[PDB]
Amino acid sequence: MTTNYIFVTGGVVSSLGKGIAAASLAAILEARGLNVTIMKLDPYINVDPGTMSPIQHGEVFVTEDGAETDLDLGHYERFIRTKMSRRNNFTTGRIYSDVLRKERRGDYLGATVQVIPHITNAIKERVLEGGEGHDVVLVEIGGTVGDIESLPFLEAIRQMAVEIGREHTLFMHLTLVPYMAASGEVKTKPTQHSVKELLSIGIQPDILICRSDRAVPANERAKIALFCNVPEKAVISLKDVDSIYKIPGLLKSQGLDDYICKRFSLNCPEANLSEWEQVIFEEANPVSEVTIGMVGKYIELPDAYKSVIEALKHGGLKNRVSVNIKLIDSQDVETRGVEILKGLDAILVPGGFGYRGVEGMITTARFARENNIPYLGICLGMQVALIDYARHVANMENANSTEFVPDCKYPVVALITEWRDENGNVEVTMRLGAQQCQLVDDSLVRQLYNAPTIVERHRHRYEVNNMLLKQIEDAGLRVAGRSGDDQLVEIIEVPNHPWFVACQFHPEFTSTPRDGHPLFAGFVKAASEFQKRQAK
Amino acid sequence: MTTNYIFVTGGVVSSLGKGIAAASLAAILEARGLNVTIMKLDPYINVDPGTMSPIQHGEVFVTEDGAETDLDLGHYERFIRTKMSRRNNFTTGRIYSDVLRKERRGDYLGATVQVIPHITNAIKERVLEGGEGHDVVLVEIGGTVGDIESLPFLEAIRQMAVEIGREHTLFMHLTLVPYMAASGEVKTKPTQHSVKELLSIGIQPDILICRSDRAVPANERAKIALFCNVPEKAVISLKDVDSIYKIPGLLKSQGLDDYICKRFSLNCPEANLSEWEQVIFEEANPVSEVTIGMVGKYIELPDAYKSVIEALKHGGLKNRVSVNIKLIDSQDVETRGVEILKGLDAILVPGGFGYRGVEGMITTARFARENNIPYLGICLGMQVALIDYARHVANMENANSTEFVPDCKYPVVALITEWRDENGNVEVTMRLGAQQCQLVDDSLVRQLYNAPTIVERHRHRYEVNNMLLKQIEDAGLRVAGRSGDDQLVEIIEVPNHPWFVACQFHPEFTSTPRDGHPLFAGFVKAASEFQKRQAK
Amino acid sequence: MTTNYIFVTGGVVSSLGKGIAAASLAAILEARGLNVTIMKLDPYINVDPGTMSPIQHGEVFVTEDGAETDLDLGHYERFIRTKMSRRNNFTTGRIYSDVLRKERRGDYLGATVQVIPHITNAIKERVLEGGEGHDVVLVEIGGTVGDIESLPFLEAIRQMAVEIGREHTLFMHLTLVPYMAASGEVKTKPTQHSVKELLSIGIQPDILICRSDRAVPANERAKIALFCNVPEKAVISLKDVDSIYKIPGLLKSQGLDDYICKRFSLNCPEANLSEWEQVIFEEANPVSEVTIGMVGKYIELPDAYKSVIEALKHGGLKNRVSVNIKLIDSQDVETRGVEILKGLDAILVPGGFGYRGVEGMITTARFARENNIPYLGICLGMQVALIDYARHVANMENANSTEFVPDCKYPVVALITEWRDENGNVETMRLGAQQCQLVDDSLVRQLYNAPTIVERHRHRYEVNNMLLKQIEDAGLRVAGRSGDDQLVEIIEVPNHPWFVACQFHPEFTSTPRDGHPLFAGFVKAASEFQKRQA
Ligand SMILES: Nc1ccn([C@@H]2O[C@H](COP(=O)(O)OP(=O)(O)OP(=O)(O)O)[C@@H](O)[C@H]2O)c(=O)n1
Ligand SMILES: Nc1ccn([C@@H]2O[C@H](COP(=O)(O)OP(=O)(O)OP(=O)(O)O)[C@@H](O)[C@H]2O)c(=O)n1
Ligand SMILES: Nc1ccn([C@@H]2O[C@H](COP(=O)(O)OP(=O)(O)OP(=O)(O)O)[C@@H](O)[C@H]2O)c(=O)n1
Ligand SMILES: Nc1ncnc2c1ncn2[C@@H]1O[C@H](COP(=O)(O)OP(=O)(O)O)[C@@H](O)[C@H]1O
Ligand SMILES: Nc1ncnc2c1ncn2[C@@H]1O[C@H](COP(=O)(O)OP(=O)(O)O)[C@@H](O)[C@H]1O
Ligand SMILES: Nc1ncnc2c1ncn2[C@@H]1O[C@H](COP(=O)(O)OP(=O)(O)O)[C@@H](O)[C@H]1O
Ligand SMILES: [Mg+2]
Ligand SMILES: [Mg+2]
Ligand SMILES: [Mg+2]
Repeated sequence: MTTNYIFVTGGVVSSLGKGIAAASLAAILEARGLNVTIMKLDPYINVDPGTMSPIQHGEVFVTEDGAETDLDLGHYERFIRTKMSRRNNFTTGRIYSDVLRKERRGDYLGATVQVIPHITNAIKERVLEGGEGHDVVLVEIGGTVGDIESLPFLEAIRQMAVEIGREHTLFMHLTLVPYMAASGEVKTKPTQHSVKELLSIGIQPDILICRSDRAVPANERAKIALFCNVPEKAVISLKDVDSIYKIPGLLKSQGLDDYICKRFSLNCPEANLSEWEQVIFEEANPVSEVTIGMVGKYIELPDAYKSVIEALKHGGLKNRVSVNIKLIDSQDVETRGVEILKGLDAILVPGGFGYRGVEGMITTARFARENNIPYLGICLGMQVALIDYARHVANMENANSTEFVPDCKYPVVALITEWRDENGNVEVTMRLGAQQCQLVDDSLVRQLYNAPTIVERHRHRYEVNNMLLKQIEDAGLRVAGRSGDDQLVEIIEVPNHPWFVACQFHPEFTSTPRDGHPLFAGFVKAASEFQKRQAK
Repeated sequence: MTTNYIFVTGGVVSSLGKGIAAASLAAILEARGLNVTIMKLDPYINVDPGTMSPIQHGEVFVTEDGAETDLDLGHYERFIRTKMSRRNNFTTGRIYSDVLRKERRGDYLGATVQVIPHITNAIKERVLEGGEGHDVVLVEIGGTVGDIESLPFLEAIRQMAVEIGREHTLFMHLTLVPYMAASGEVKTKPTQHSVKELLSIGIQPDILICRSDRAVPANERAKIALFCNVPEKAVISLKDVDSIYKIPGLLKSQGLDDYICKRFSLNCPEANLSEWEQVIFEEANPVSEVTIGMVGKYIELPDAYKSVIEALKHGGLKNRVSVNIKLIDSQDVETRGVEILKGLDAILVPGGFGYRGVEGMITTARFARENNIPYLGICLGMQVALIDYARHVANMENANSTEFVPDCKYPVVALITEWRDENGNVEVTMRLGAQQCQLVDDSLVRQLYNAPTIVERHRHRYEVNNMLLKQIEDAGLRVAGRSGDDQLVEIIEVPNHPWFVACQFHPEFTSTPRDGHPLFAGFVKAASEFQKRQAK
Repeated sequence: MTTNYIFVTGGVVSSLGKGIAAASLAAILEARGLNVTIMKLDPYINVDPGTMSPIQHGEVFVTEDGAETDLDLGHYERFIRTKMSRRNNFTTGRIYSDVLRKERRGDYLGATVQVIPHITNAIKERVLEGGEGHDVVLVEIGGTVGDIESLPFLEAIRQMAVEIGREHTLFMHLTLVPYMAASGEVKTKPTQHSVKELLSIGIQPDILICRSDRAVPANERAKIALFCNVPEKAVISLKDVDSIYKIPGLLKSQGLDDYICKRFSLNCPEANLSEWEQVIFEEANPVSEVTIGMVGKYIELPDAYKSVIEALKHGGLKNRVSVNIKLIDSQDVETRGVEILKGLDAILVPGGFGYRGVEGMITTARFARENNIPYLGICLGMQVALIDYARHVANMENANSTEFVPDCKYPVVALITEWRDENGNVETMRLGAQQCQLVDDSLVRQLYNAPTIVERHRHRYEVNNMLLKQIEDAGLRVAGRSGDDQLVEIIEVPNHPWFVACQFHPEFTSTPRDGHPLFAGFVKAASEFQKRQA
C-alpha cells in the first residue's frame, strides 16, 4: 500500500487549533477504517520538551515509550487509537543536533553541510520514518507560515510533495477569518495574504480550514475558493465550538473525509461516527454536577494540566456528571488556609516540581483526608499524601522528600540511592514511559481497574522510601500498587476513607473521551456521592 | 572609544569578492590609523572548517591560536596587520551547538528556546565579542541575501543596528551589475531586486559596492543612488582588476574611507597608501620570470591552495621575479612519470592528506633532489621528502608514514605514540596554531629567517619518527629546525643541494604581499638562479 | 482544435531577448505545420506606441492593417508567416484607456472598477481576442518579473492558465545565468531568486530559457531543473549567438518543439528548417562585400532603424554579399561636408520626422545622384530626393516640403490640402498596407515583376502633384502611383546606376527567408559599383 501525507499548516495567527483539527481529521479517517497517524514538527530549539516549563508551552506529554513531548500528542491519542512514539514528535533542535553529530563525526565526508539539502534531508527522513506503514500521515507543521523558524520544515515538505507527487500528498492550511464588528462581516484578506505566503515558498494549498467566531458563509468560502485556486469543496469552515468533540462531525458534515479519500484514491466505506455522537450526547445530558478542586502550582497556565483536565472531563462523561473544576494555587493555601478548600466535592493534586507550593498541597491532602473528601493525587500529588500521613498519623514529625529537604529525619520520599533511616541507616533514576504495575488484592484500584495488573505512564525520579514504609503502613496507610523490581510503591490508599487514592504514574496520559479511565471515573462517581450525601 | 560596525553583505550572486572588498576597506582604514578588524559569519552547519574538504570551500586557514577557519581570514591577514583569532570566524553550526548545549544543560530555565531571540542573541554576542576594543569592525555575512541560511545573521545584525544606532553602524552591500553584450549596457535591475530583498528584512543599505566587468558609469551609479535612497557618493564601482592589490586604491580613489570616517565621526588623518602602491609597482616591474611547479593532489580547486599561491606570489615580488605556477597533480606523476617535471625552475610540495597521490609526491621530491631543482616542501611536502631520502639514500627500502602504511618496516613518519624501530623496538596529537621553533646554526633557514628562533603555524598529527632519525641524518639529511619538547623535527634540509628545504608548519599562513616571507623569498630567488644558470 | 497558450516571461534583467526567443520558438512550431501566433504586452502607459520617439524605444513597426506597433512585431513577422494586426500588441495605457472609457459610459453599472478583476479581465479579453483561431499562441509579457509594472499582466495570465487548464497553458521563462570570471563559473542563483519572484505571484514556470554568453552546462542545468521543478528537458540553454537566425535551430536542437507538441497533445510532423539552414548558410558564405551608407538622424539608436538594417542584411543574403552598414548623421554632412560620403558603394536615406538634418540628407541625395552612386531613399528619403532634383535640376529654387518651410514658394512636398503652386494657384496621415501601381517601363516594375504591389505607409507629406509635371519634365521618372489621386509612391532617376526612392516602407515587408526586391536589387547594385569602382 502507498502512503499518503497530509501536511498541516496554519497562517495569520498561532493558537488556531491546528493540533485539534488534525486529530479531528484523523478521527474521521480512522472511522472510515483507515490506517492513520499524526506527527508534530516543532520549530523550537529545545532538543525536546523535557526542558520546557509547563507554563511556557503547557504540559509534557509522555508516550508509552517514555518520550517527553508536545501536548498535541495527547490530542492525538484522544482522537485516534494509534499510540504515539518518539517518532511522532520532533524539534529543530533535535534535527540540528542529529546533523551536528553526524557531521561532527564526519558522516558527510568533508562536505559543506547546508540548510538545503542537509538539513532538509534530515527533516524528510524523519517524516518518512513517521509515515512508515500507514495509509495516511498527518504532519503538523508548528508555527505560523511566514515566520522564518519553519522555513526549513516547509521547504522540506515542499520537496516531499514534489517527490511523492500530488496523488499522495495534500496541503491543508488553517487560516483566520476574522469578524469585523463594524462592517458586520468576516474578512478573507488575511487568508489571502497568508496563502500568498505559501505560494511564495513554492506551496499551493489543497484545502483551507477557515477558523472564526461563527460559520464562514458560502459567499466568502466561494471568494476564497476562487482566489486560492481551490475547489470550493476544499474550503472548510471551522468555527468555534462549545466542545471539541464536535469538530470531527463538522469536518465530516463537509465531506472532508470524502474529499480526502477521493484525492488519495482510497477505499473508504461509509462511516458511522456514532462514538463521537455518543460522547457529545453523554456530554450534553448530565444528571448531576459537582465541583472538583484542582490544587496545584502552575495554575496560571491551564494548559499546564491539559490531560488532567480532560481526564476529569471524561470522568464526568462516564458518570453523567458535570464537573466544575475549581483551579487552586497551593500558595494561597498555606497563605490563606484551608478556608478555601471549602465548597468542594472532591480534590485533585496533580504532579509538579518545586517546593514552591508543596506545603500547601500537603496541607490540602491532610484537609481532604481529615474531612473525608474524595481525593486523588498524582506524582507530586502522591508524595504530598505520603507526607501528610506520615507527619500527622505516623508522627514522623517533619516528614519530607529529599527533593525539598535533603536532610529531613524522615525522608519518606526520596531517590533510591538516597534511601535511609530516621536514624541514618541505609541498605546494603528517571522513570519514563509505560510501566506494568501489580495491583493489590482487596484494593479500590484492583476493583476499579478490574485487573491484577495494569500499565501506566511515568515521569519522575523520587520514589517512596521503602525504608520508612512498614512504619507508615503500620500507621494505617495502604499500598495498593507496586512495581516489580524493588517492588517500588506506585499506589497508596487510605483505608477507611470514602475515596482516597494517590499514585505515581500519570493515569491522565491514558484517559480518553471515548473510553474514559477507571480512576477518574471512580474519582468522579465518588465526588458525586459526596455532594449528594452533603444533603442526603 | 565607541566601536563601529560595518556589516558586509552581498546580493545577486556568490563569488562576488565580499571577503576581499572588506579586507581592502580595512586596509584603507588601517592606513588612516584606525584600529580595525574583520570577522566572517558562515551560514554553514559544519561546526568549523576543520571538517570540510579543501575542494569544497578551499583551504583551511589556521590562525595563530590554532583555529581552523575560512580562507577569508587569510585575506584578512594579508590586508591588515591585526591577527585573527577564533573570535573572527563562526558558523551557524557553532552558533547552534553552543545554544544547544546551553539549553541542554538548562541555561534557559525551561524557557522555549527560539530562533528569535535566543539564536539571534547568540549571534549578537559573538559579534560584539569580535568587536571588542576596536574602532571599526567589518562583519562579513556569508551567503547571498535572499537565501534563507543567512536570515538569522541578518536579523541579528539588523537588531544590532537598531540598538547601536546608525551613528556607529553601516550597511555595505556588494551587488552584481552585469554587462549586456547585446544591449551594450550594464544592468542595475539585479541590484534593484537585491536591495528590495534587504529592505524586505528591515535593512536599508548604506553603501553599494557594484561589481562588474568594467567600471560602473556615473550614469547608472546615479540611477542606483537614487532608487536605493543612497547618497551617490555611497555608490562605489568595483570592477574586475588584474591585481587585488589595487582594490584598496579604488576604494580610496572614491573616498570610501572618508565617507566612512565622516559617517562615524572619526579622526582620520590623510593617508599615504604608499605600501599598496609599492606592492603594485614591484608587481608590475619584474626583471626575470620563472616557472614553479606546484605538485599536489587537490589541484582541481586552486583555492585549495590559496595561501600557498599567494606566498609564492609574494616571493616573486620580493625578488622582482614573475612566478609562473604550473599546477601538477601527483596522480599524473606516478602515472605518466617524471617526464612532466621537465621545464621547471623549482618545485613545491604542499600539504594534504590521503595517500591518494603520496607516491607521486615522493617521486617528485626525489626528482627535484636528484636533479638539483630548488625544492620546497610543506607538511605532507616534508614527509614525502623524508621518505624519498630514507628510501633512496638511507636505503630504508620501503620507508613510509603510518598514515599510509601502518606496518612499514621503516615508519620514518608516524604519530609519536606509534614510534618504533625497523626491528620493532619502542621507547620507554594534532598540532595546531602558532609554535615557536628553534633554528639550527649553519642552516639555510637560520640564514633566511635571520634568527635563532621563529614562529610558524601547524596543522598536523604525524611527526618525524625520532627513532629512525639518526639513521637518516647519518645518510646525509640535515635537521634545520626543531620544536622544544620532544625536540620534534620541524625543518630539514638537504646539505649540498642548491636549495632544498622542507618543513612541518605552514609558512604560507604567515606570508603577505607587503612583508613577504623568508622561505618563499629564498625559495624564489633560488628558482631564478636555476633558470638563469640553465643557460648561464 | 483548442487554442493553446505559451506565456513568455523574462527575469533578472531586461533585454534578455524574449521577443526573439518567442519568435524563434514560433518559427519552429510553424515549421511543424502549426497555426501559430504571437502577441506582445507592454507594461507601458503610452497608449499608442506611435507617440514615443525612436531614441526612446526604437522604430515604430507598422502592420498591414495600419497599426503602429512595437518593433518586436517586426521580429515576429520575420520568423513566422502569420501577419500581425493591432490585435497583436497592447500597452497598459491602452487597457486603462479602454476600461476608463468603457467605465464612463456606465458599462460597469455603478460598480466599483478594480485592478482585480476589472483590469485583469480587460487583459484576458484581449489575450483571447488575439489568440483567436490558432492552435498556439505566444504571449510575451514585457517588463521584468518582480517589477510592479506588470503585475496585472502577470495576474491576468495566471488566471487564464488556471481557468484554461495546464493542458493548454505553458510558462516559458527567460532567465539570466551570468558567468563569474573569478570563479570561472556560471551562476544559477539569480535564476533561483527569479523563479521565487514568479512563485510569489502564483506562477510556476514550465520551461526555462537560460540566457548566457556561453552555453549552460548540463551540470548547472540539472541543478536549475531541480530547484525549479522542471524536467531537465525543460531547461533550455540559450547562449549568445552571432546571428539570431540560428535560434530556431538551437531551440529545436534541444527538442523544445517536441516538448511543446507533447505537452499540448498536438500532432507535429518532423520539422523542416531547411530555410533557416539556407539563411545561415548564405549568411556565413558571402562571396563579396560592400559598404552601404545609411544617412539619417536618430542613428544614435540603431534600433530606431531596425527593420531597415535587417532588410539590408537580407539583400546581402540574396546576393551573397556582405553588407557593411555605415551609420551617418546627416548633420555632419551639413557640417563636415560631402567628404563623409567618400567611400561608399551605395547610399541609403531612411525616413524620419523633424527638420533637424534634412538638409544634410538633401546633399547626400544629390551626391548619390550626381556621382552615380546606387541610392535608396525611403519616405523622408524620397522627399529629400524630390527636393534635390527639383532644385539642382528643375531649377526649382529652394524647393521644399511644407513640413520644414511652409512659405516654400516651391512646396514640391506638402499635405494635399496644402497643395499650391509657385505663383500660389490651387486645385490626413496614411498608414498600413496599400496597393501600389507600378509604372510599366520602370526598373522597379522589373524588380517587383508585377503591375501592382502592396506596401505599408506611415506618412502625411505627399508629392505636390502641382509641381510634378515640372520635375517630371526635367527628366524625373514616376515609377509608382497610389490610386485615385494617383499619388506618387516611387520615383526613379533616369540613367543612373540605381536610383530609387519610395513613399512606403519596404523594409516592413523584407524577410531573411524571402528578402525583398528593392533591397536585393539595391544591394546588387551596391556591389557592381563597388566592383566597377576598382
Ligand atoms: N493581490 C491583490 C488582490 C486584490 N486586490 C484588490 O482587492 C480589492 C478588494 O479587497 P477588499 O474590498 O479589501 O476586500 P476582499 O478582497 O473581498 O477581502 P475581505 O472582505 O475578506 O477583507 C479589489 O479592489 C482588488 O483590486 C489587490 O489590490 N491586490
Ligand atoms: N519596482 C519597480 C521599479 C521599476 N519598475 C519599472 O521599471 C521600468 C524601467 O526598467 P528597465 O527599463 O527594465 O531598466 P532599469 O530599471 O533602468 O534597470 P537596468 O537598465 O539596469 O536593467 C520602468 O518602466 C518602471 O515602470 C517597476 O515596474 N517596478
Ligand atoms: N532558497 C535558498 C536556497 C539555498 N540556500 C542555501 O543555498 C546555498 C548554496 O548556494 P551557492 O553556493 O551560493 O550557489 P548555488 O545556489 O549552488 O548556485 P550559483 O553558484 O549558480 O549561484 C546552501 O547553503 C543552501 O543552504 C538558501 O539559503 N536559501
Ligand atoms: N474549533 C474550536 N473551537 C473551540 N476551541 C478550539 C477550536 N479549535 C481549537 N480550539 C482551542 O484552541 C487552542 C488551539 O489548539 P491547538 O490545536 O493546540 O492550536 P495550535 O494551532 O497552536 O496547535 C486550544 O486551546 C484548543 O482547545
Ligand atoms: N575586484 C576583483 N577583481 C578581480 N577578482 C576579484 C575581485 N574581487 C574578488 N575577486 C576574486 O573573486 C573571488 C571572490 O572572492 P571573495 O571575496 O572570497 O568572494 P565571496 O564574495 O564569496 O567571499 C576570489 O577568487 C577573488 O580572487
Ligand atoms: N541569443 C541571442 N544572441 C544575441 N543577441 C540576442 C539574442 N537574443 C536576443 N538578442 C538581442 O538582444 C537584444 C534584446 O532584444 P529583445 O529580444 O527585444 O529583448 P527583450 O524583448 O527581452 O527586451 C536585441 O538586440 C536582440 O537582437
Ligand atoms: Mg499544534
Ligand atoms: Mg567571503
Ligand atoms: Mg520583447
